[PDB]
Amino acid sequence: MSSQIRQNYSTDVEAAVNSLVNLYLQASYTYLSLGFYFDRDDVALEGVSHFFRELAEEKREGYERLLKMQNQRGGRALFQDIKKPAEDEWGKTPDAMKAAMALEKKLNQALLDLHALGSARTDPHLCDFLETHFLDEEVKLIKKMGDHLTNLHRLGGPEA
Amino acid sequence: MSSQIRQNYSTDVEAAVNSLVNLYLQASYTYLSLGFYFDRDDVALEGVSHFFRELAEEKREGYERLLKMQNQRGGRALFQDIKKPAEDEWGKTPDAMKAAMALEKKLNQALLDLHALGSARTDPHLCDFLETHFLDEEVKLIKKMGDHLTNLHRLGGPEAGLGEY
Amino acid sequence: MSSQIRQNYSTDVEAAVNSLVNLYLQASYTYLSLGFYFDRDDVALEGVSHFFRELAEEKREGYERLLKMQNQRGGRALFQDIKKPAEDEWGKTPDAMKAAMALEKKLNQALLDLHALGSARTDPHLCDFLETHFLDEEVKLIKKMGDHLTNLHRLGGPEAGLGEY
Amino acid sequence: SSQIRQNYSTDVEAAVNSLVNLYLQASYTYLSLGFYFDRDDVALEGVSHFFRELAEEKREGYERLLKMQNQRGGRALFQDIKKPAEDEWGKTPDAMKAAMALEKKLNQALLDLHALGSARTDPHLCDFLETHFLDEEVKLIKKMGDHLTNLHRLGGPEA
Amino acid sequence: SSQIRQNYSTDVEAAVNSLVNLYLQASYTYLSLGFYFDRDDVALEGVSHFFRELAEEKREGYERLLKMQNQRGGRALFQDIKKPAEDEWGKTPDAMKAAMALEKKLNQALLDLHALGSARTDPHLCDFLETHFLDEEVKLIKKMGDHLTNLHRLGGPE
Amino acid sequence: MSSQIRQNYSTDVEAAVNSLVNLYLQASYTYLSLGFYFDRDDVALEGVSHFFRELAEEKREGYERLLKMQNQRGGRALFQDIKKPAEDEWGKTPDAMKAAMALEKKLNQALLDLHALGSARTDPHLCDFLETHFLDEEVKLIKKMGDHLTNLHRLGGPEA
Ligand SMILES: [Ca+2]
Ligand SMILES: [Ca+2]
Repeated sequence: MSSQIRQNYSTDVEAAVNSLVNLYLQASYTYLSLGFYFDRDDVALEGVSHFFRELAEEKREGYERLLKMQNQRGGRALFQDIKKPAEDEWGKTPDAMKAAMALEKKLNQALLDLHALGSARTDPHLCDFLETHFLDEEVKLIKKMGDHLTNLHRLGGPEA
Repeated sequence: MSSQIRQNYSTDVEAAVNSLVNLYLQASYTYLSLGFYFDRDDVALEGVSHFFRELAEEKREGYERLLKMQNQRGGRALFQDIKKPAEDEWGKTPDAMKAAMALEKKLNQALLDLHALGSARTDPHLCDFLETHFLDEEVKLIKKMGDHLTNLHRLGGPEAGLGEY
Repeated sequence: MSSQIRQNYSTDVEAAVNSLVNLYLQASYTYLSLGFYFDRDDVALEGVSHFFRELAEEKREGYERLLKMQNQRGGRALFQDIKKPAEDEWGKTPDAMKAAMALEKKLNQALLDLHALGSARTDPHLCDFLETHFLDEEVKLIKKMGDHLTNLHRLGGPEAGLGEY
Repeated sequence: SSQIRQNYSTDVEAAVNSLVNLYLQASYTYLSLGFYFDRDDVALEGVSHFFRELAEEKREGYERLLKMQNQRGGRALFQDIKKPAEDEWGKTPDAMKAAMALEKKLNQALLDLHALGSARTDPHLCDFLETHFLDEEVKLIKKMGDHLTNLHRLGGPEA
Repeated sequence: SSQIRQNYSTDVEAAVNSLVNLYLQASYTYLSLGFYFDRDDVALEGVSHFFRELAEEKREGYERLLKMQNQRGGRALFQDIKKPAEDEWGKTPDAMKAAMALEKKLNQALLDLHALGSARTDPHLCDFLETHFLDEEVKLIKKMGDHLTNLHRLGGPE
Repeated sequence: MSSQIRQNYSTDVEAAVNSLVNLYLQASYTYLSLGFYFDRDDVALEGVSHFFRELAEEKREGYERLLKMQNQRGGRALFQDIKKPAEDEWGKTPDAMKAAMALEKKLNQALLDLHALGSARTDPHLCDFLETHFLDEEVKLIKKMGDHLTNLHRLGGPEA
C-alpha cells in the first residue's frame, strides 16, 4: 500500500509535522510530570496541579490533531522515542511557570518555523491549519502564562 | 529523606510502580500509532482505528491512576524515556489484534509481578489497588481481544457469518 | 395416602409429570452447556450463546410451571439425578442447532405422550394445561430452529446473502 | 491450551468446575425445598418464596463461575447433578437447618478454592471470590442464623 | 460457640474488639479537637468542622467493625474509653500533626489486623479491611499531609 | 486568663456540665452495646436493636448540644475516661428495657440537679437551655419506655 491522495504535500512538511508531533508528545509528558509534582503531599498545590494537568491534555489534543491532518494530506505517521522531562522536581510555582512558559515559546517557535516551511513549499492548506488551530491558541496561552508570572512575582512584597 | 505520610511502602514497590508507569506510557504510545495507522487512506478501517484509540486512552487512565496512588503513598514519581512502538506499520487487522493481545499479556504479567512483590513486602493496600482497578480490567480485555481474533480468523472461509442474533 | 385437594389426578399422570420434570431439567442443563460453549474465546459467538442461554431459562420456566401444577393437583414432586449433557463440546453452529432441534423433538414427543396419557385417564385439566402452555410453544420453537438450520446451511456457498429486506 | 490463558492453573480450573457442580446441586436442593413448602399440606408461601429466591441465587452463582472460567481460558466440564438429600423436609426449623448446613459446605468450598488460588499465586481468582462470593455467604449464613433463632423462639410464650 | 461461626479465629475476634476500642478512642479525640476549635478564644469554624467530621467517620468505622463482628459470629467486649491525650490542642499545625499521628497509629493497627488475617487465613476479614479501611486511611493521611504542608506554608512568603 | 465572653456563668455550672457530658457519653456507650447485643445471631431482634441504636444517637446529640452550649457561655470542655457499660450481655428484652429505663431516670436526675444548681447560681440561661432541650425530652422518653415495659410483660399470658 501507498498513499493515493497525496497532493501538494511535500515530504519536507510531512517530516517536520512528524517532528512537531514528537515535540508535543514531549511537552505533554513534561506537563504530566509538573502536574503530579504539585500533587505531592510535600507540595500540595492542587490548583497548580490541575492547571498543568489541563495543559497536558491540551498538548495531547495538539499532537492528535496533527496526526489526523497528516493522514488527511496523505502523509505517514512516524514515531520516535519520547524524551523524559528536563527535571524530576520543579521547585516553587514561579519556577515551574517559567519552565512552562519556555516550553510553550519553544513549541510556538516550532509552529512558526513549520508555517514558514509551508510558505516556501506554497502549501496554503498547511498554513491555514496552523493559523486556525495553533497559532492563536499559543499566543493566548503564552499571554496567560505571562499574566500568572507577573501575579506570582507580585505575591511576595507589599502588593500581596 | 523519607516523607511525612509514608507508611508500609517499600522502596522496592515504589520503584516497581515507577516501572509499571513507564510500561503503560509505552503501551499507550503503541495504541496511538496503531490507531492512526488504521486511519490511513490505504487502510481506512475506522472501527478498528476507534478501538485502538480507546485503548490508548484506557492506558492513559491506568498510568494516571498509578501515579495518583504513587503520591497517595508518599512515594515519588520518576520518569524515563518512552520507547517508540515496535512497528511503524501494523499489517492487517489480525496482525494488529495479535500485537495488542501480546502487549496486554505483557502488562497483565507485569501486574501479577507487582502484586507478587506486594505480597512479599506485605503491602495489602497495593494488592487491593491492583485487584480492584487492574487485574479484572486486563482479564476482561484479553478475553475481548481473544474473542476478536477468533472472529477475525473466521472471516477467511465458510463461517463468514459472525454475531448472529 | 393421599392429599386433601386431590381430585381426578391419577398416579400415572402424577408419576409422568415428575418424569417430565426430570426431562426438562435435563434439557435446561444441556442448554446451559451449549450457552457457555459458544462463549469460549476460541468459539466466540455471543448471539448463539445468548440464544441457548435464553432457551435454558425457557426450560427452567417449564419445569417450574410443571411443579407448580403438581402441587395444585395434590401430587408430590420426586426429584432424580440430572444427567449431564450428552457432549462437552458441540462443534459448529449447525451441529449445535441440530442437537438443539433433536432435543426439542424429544421433549415435544414426551409432551404428546403425557397428553395421550391424560386423555386415557380422562383428565381434562392435564390436557388443557399442556395445550395452553407447552404444546404450541414447542412447535413454534421447532419451526424457529428449522428456519435457523436452513439459513445456516445456506451460509455455505453462493446464497450467502440472508435476511434481505 | 487457550490463547487467552495466563496464570490460570489446571488445578484451579478443575476446582472451579467442581465448585460449579456444587452450586448446581445447591440450586437443585433449594428448588426441592421451594416446592416442598408450596404443598397444600405444608402451605407456607413465605418459606417457599425464600427458598426459590435462593435457588435463583445459586443459579446466578454457577453462572458467574462459568463466565469466569471462560474469561480465563478454562473450559467448563459438567457432571451429573445428584438429587437433593430429602424428598420431604419436615418443619421450617429442620429445613432452615439443612439450608444453613448447605451454605456452610458451600462457604467452605469457597474458602478452599481461595486457599488453592493463593497457593498458586492467582490474585485474579482470589479477588473474584472475595468480590462476589465470600461476603455474600457470610451475610446469608448470618441471615439464616437469625431465622433459626427466631423460629426456635416461636416455641413457648416468647412469640 | 456461635451457630454461624466459620473460619473466625478467637485471636481475630479479640483483635477486632481491641480495634473497636481504638476507634472509639480516636473518635473521642476528634470530638475533643472539634470543640476545642469552636472555643471563642480559638474560633476556626473550618478546622472545628473538619475534626467534627473525622469524629463521625471513626464512629462509622467502629460501628462497621461491630456490625462485622456479629456477622462472623464473634462477640463484642467493650473496655473503658481512654480520654484524649490533651485538653488543649494548641495551634492548627499542632492539632493536625496530632490527627496525623492518630491516623498512622490507626492505620498500623489495621495493617497488623490484616497481617493476622493472612496468617489465620481469613480471606473474608482481609477483604473487609481492604474494602472499607486500608484505602480510606491512606486517603485521609494524604489529605492531612497536604494540609500540614499548606499550614506550614501560610507562614512566610508563600 | 478568663473567656472574653463569659458572663454570669459559674465555674460550678461549668464543671457540672462537663460531668453531664461524660454522663451522656457513658449513656451513649451503654446504648451502643445494648444495640449490638440484640444484633447477635443468637438474640436476633432487629426492631429492638434499632431502638437502642437510635437512643445511642439521641444521647450523642445530647452531649453534643451541651458541649456546644459550654463554648457559647465561655466555659471550657474537659473530658475524662468513659466507663464501659455495666454488662456485656443484656439478657431478654424486658431486662434490657428496665436497665435502659434506669439509665434514663439516672440522667433525668442529673438533669434536675443541674437545673437546681442553675437556680442556685441564678443562671436563667442554663435553666432555659435545660427546660427547652432536655427536660421534656426525658419525660417523654421515660413514658415511652414505661409503655414498652407494660406491653412486654403483658406478652406472656391471656393478653399476648
Ligand atoms: Ca486564514
Ligand atoms: Ca480485594
